[PDB]
Amino acid sequence: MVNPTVFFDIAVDGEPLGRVSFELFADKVPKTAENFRALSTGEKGFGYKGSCFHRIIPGFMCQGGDFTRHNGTGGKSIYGEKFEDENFILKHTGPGILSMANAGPNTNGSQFFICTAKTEWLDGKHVVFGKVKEGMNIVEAMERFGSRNGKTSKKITIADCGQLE
Ligand SMILES: Cc1cccnc1N
Ligand SMILES: Cc1cccnc1N
Repeated sequence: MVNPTVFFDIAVDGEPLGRVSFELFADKVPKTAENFRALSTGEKGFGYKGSCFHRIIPGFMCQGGDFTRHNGTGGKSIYGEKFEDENFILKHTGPGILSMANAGPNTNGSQFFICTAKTEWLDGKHVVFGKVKEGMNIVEAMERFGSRNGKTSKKITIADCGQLE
């Protein structure tokens, strides 16, 4: 009934940086929320722990969740390789929005992005399913290791992750 909360403990070239928590909008996009939740606990036998934010563009977004290819070409959902666009009820309203990366209609896997600006042109194209709850300062710290083309100057990893409460 209460939207679940997940955390990522972030590291920068293996050094602890801090924790980012997310609210997942299970109330609005249950299927998409449950995928991310489960990938964050690792309870299906695979998931985000030890993966990296392979593409970070300051003033746009931090993208991750490619635990099979490590570069934006991989990843898989708890439902199969890909799953449908659940709905587009929620919009890309500003920094902190958590949304699904994809490669076309109905191609959600595990890759996601955290917005660091309003990205309204993505509305109706990417499924928004959560928001940063605590540690937007850590996201901003992460964002500083990105670049215009998205290549990071240090390796930004999810050293640990899971579900809070
Ligand atoms: C999007 C999707 C869902 C289930 C099976 N195949 C697919 N491509
Ligand atoms: C396979 C893939 C590539 C880029 C974004 N999402 C995906 N599921």
